[PDB]
Amino acid sequence: SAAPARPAHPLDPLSTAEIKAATNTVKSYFAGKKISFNTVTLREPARKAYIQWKEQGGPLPPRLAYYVILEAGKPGVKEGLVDLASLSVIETRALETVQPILTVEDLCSTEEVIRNDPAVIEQCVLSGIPANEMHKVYCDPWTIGYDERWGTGKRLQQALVYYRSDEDDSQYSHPLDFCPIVDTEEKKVIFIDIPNRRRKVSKHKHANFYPKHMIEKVGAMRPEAPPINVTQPEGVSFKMTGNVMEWSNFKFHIGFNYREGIVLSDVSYNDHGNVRPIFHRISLSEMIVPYGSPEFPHQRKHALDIGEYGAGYMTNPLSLGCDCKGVIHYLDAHFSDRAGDPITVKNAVCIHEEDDGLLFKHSDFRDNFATSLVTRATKLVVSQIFTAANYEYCLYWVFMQDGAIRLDIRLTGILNTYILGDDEEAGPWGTRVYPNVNAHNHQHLFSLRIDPRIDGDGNSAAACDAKSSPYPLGSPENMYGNAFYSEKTTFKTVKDSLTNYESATGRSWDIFNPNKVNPYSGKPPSYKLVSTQCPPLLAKEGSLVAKRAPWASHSVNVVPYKDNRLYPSGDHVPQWSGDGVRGMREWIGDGSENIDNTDILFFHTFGITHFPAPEDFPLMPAEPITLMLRPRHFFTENPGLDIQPSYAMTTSEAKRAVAFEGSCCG
Amino acid sequence: AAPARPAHPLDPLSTAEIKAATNTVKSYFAGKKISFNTVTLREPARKAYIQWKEQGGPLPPRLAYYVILEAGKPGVKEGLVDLASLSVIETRALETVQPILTVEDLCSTEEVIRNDPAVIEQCVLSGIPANEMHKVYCDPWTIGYDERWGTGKRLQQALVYYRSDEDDSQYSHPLDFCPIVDTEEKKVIFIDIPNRRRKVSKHKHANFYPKHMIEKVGAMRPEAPPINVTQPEGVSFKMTGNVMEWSNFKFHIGFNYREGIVLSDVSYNDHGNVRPIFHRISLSEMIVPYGSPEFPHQRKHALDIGEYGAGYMTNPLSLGCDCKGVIHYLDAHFSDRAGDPITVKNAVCIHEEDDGLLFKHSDFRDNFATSLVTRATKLVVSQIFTAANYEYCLYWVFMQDGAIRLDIRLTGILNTYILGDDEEAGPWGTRVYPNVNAHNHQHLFSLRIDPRIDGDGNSAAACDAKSSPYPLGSPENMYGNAFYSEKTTFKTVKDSLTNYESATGRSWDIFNPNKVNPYSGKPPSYKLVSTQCPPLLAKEGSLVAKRAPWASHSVNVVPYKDNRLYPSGDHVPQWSGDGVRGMREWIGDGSENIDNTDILFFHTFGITHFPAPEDFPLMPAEPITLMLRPRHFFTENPGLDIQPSYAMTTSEAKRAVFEGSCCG
Ligand SMILES: [Co+2]
Ligand SMILES: [Co+2]
Repeated sequence: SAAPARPAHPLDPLSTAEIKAATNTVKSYFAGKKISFNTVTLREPARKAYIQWKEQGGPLPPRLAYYVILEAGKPGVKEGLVDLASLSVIETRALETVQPILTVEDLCSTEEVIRNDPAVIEQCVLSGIPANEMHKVYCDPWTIGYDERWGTGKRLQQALVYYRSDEDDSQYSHPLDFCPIVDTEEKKVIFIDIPNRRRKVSKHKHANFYPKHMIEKVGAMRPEAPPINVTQPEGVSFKMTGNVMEWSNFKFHIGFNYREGIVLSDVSYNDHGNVRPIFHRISLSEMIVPYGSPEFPHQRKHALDIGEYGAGYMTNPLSLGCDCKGVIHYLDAHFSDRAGDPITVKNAVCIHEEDDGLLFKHSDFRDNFATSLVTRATKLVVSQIFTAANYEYCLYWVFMQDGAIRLDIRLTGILNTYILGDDEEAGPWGTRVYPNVNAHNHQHLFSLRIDPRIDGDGNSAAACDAKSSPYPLGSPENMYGNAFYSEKTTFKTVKDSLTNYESATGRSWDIFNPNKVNPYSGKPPSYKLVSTQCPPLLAKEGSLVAKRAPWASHSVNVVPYKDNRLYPSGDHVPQWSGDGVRGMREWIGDGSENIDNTDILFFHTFGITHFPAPEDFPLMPAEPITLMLRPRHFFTENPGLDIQPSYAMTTSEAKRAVAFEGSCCG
Repeated sequence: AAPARPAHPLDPLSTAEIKAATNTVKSYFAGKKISFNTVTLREPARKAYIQWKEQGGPLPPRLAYYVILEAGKPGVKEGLVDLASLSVIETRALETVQPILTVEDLCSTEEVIRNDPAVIEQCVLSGIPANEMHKVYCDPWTIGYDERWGTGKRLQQALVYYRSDEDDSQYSHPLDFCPIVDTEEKKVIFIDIPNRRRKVSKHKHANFYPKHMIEKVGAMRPEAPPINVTQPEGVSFKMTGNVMEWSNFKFHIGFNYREGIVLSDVSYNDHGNVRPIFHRISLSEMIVPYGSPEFPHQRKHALDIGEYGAGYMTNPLSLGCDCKGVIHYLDAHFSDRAGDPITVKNAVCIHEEDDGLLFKHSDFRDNFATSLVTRATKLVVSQIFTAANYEYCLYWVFMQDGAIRLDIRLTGILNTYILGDDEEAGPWGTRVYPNVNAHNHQHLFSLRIDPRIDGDGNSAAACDAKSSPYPLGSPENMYGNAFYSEKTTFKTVKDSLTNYESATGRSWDIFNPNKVNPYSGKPPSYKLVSTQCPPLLAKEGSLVAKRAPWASHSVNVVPYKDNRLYPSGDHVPQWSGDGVRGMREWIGDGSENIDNTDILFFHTFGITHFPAPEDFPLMPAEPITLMLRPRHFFTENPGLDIQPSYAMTTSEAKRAVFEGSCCG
């Protein structure tokens, strides 16, 4: 065989050899044409085919690569599939009216283009920067997002322009007032948005943050603190076999791609020999970061970072014991560059276990707590950190010893900033965080995609709302007015599922298997989503934000499963106006399809609303986001009780250590 | 002849001061048979403390508050002792209240019920022979409130259970009936017996020690390889008595019988400018209302802080089990009924822990070679207390961005009641094991903040995210994306009575309207970021809502006055909830000014618990958290002078290794 070796596991990411085999296949299919590679990634097996292979002795699913290419002089993109075993293109089509994810190469070209463009140079000079100082001009290359002057007819970026007095400066204290529009493929500026009110470059010092800058600003650094050292002298408790993790009865596959970053698959829990599925797949599937200044051209700040840049493409190499402290297992990521050659991000994913405080404790007051049992918790963390120009997103998938799974996010990095004139008011749409610096209001919203398989196939979802009894105070049914219950609304059709978090009921959502019954409680096994960082989408209905991110206007969206329903703002996000039946809008359809007791997909919108303050500048302290999926009625008792306690003494042990009798303590 | 004065006016009473106070009170009431219920610091007046600390003012008097009972007299007496003069300076009799139930008060009840003929008869009817009363247990609760007796007797209710062996966890085997006990007479006065009898479960106990687990599931997991934490050069915090200094914070760590940990006089040293933040912060009350309407379960709504005391209930933490790493402990001291000091060793744990990343940024232009990373450390001041079945693990956390957070972990055992073989537990509870009904309930807490944000004269506000009122396609909001934060400053008490609202992602600011941040133009603040804010589910006019007037709003802001600590009143057990006391008194008619003055901010937070079998027989920790974050307090990130874990500038990276981007 001329073909690449098969992977250890059908969900493993393409290897570097597979990537090059796929791009050689595609270049040969398009021989004589000038093409460049935008995406070369695993096309995961169909859900049915994977489960049949894994659990039913079924066929080996074909090993497939999905590609996206551009061709010089042709609009839009072509996409397709390569069958790796046969080195052949098996599906292909041209999409002339979309634009694809912006890769690191696509973006890294823009600053050159603007520094050399005569119209940009003229605007720099009008803004107070001499023409021979263009090396001091920088830009963060953004997708244009959407601009109704061009649609998808050209592939465009917008350059958010800044100035550095010295290369070691943090540029964000010195935005310029104007916004060049760049044709990515022609490498040319095609327009510059210039405000009606000109604001020249700030004359203030840069707002810097390295130690040499801090010594100048505040006089000295704090002395190094005494260390806190973490060691695991007998190694770790988890076991990896390729990308497959085993830890504390969990087993799952750790995948990775250019767009979602980490993808956790085939998640099960070994309940005393009974290996019980939980999720087929869980990942972040899209984001949107909509800014809240209505002034032109700031409507074009609403990056969909996952679909427009890629949480894999943006991911940082983590080594070593700075980002991830302790004893660490790393994974690398592999992509294609534009030439079709593999590229590697070393140490893209960090895996480790950490102390997580107490798992459970109880002591008996009767012998003054001599009867006591204490068990400490350990958590497993699978992490990446990606950089979207100014911001850093730190992602932590956390498994815990009560069977819960949590996603923790920490936001850090730098505020997006725009220039503020000397006498200009930033509010109500932003904050003056430093002289002449306006940090606009914004949200950070994420779409968690869960493909559940709670205790096996055939699942449903529900909203669970705490409610007082409807019977009044002083009735026979509620004499003292204290009765309350959980109202469970099972979603029958897609439209039923379109629901928001509600503080008035402390709403949670269940994902459950209606085919099974817990023998104690009589309720179906479930994982419960406990999530309260669930902002409303503030942009209004019919806005460009709401149209491009149809998923973001509800906290929960549940649709039928179909293969290839990954990305809820569509497969090719940049420059889509938000008009059309694609992504989540397609999957919702008329709202009528069944989602009760079937294969479903559960997409959860969560995140934060950010009103900047000076504490966030020039570099932002981490701000946390979290959500939890908790087993409820899944087990018949606390699943962690077979973990050896940290301390345990029974009543009979404590007695030995020292009419009817009362309490020992009486 | 007086006790030594303490190092600091807010230090808790020493054992010597406790005994000096109870000797003074016994001499004042000479010839009378009295018992001690509470003997605790009466903290200095806020004005007197601040004057002493900051203005060279008078040393405040060192005072003890006491509560006593007298044999044959109703209610309590309470008063103050001036320690320097060994004299009672204030005293009064309150004949129609009942006070906190101490460990001694509660320790007695199981003896009483085991020996009571009517209880023995009910045990026999329930399937337990009369000569097996040593296998009958009860958790002694306050009666909470029962309209048959008011405050006219001091009462407990006994939640009764059965153990087949003393090492069992009893909660799989509740009995069906509820004795009512006169605490001071040590007698059963009544037994609530259900119309439907349910005899004791015949199932095995639902046990959780390793010997039980080996029998149940065959084997324990092997010991996991260790994770070891060491600080070979010591810790970065410094204590001087109860005064903590860490990462520019300075504060006093106090403790009492009722609130447990009390953090006082909290400041941040902003590059030599020592800026107040809070005068006092603590948990001031709780309520844990159950949601079964059936009699007598309406009496399960413990106000654990006011009825038992988070100090009285607190565990000795000794252990590198409860608190892992390099730990500083504090002891707690109280009085017993005889007036002798008692000690709980290792009541408070103090330590620092890694807390992940503080901040990071890298420049894509040189593929992240330009990078700065700084790791975070947190300071944790913790206690764990046991309220019979439940464990409450409390963690006050200071962080290096200037934020303060309170983290709680709930663990221990569900309250359980018996369920008949054919009885449905829902909708008010869950069958978590055969014949075991775990009723629905909430756990609610009242955080009390006495702020001094950047000094004296503070206000509070609700902050609501809102879309612009201008429509999509208007000149003012062409693309429909505009949004802002609507700040509603509370002018009078009534304005402050507000709930968390998911629809606006509501936060609350506590701010100083006399000052202005020179960059943003906004007042310095600490913002309460808190979303675990349940509605009170019990109806208006219910026992629960009347006894916990603070619990029906997420936020209550009132004027400061001295001695406004406890929002369900000073003597909680057996109060019906009728009357103008506690938070109801402090709210008054709602009209008093709370803008730019001395205020108190009481925040209700917690969870609503629908039990599931995972919670049984022993519950995995369930988290609750809230944060108070500086916003417009500093002019830049305050942590930037912490040494990075890693830093490389662009010029350094170039050395190590018009033009475009380096990576182009
Ligand atoms: Co932000
Ligand atoms: Co509970």
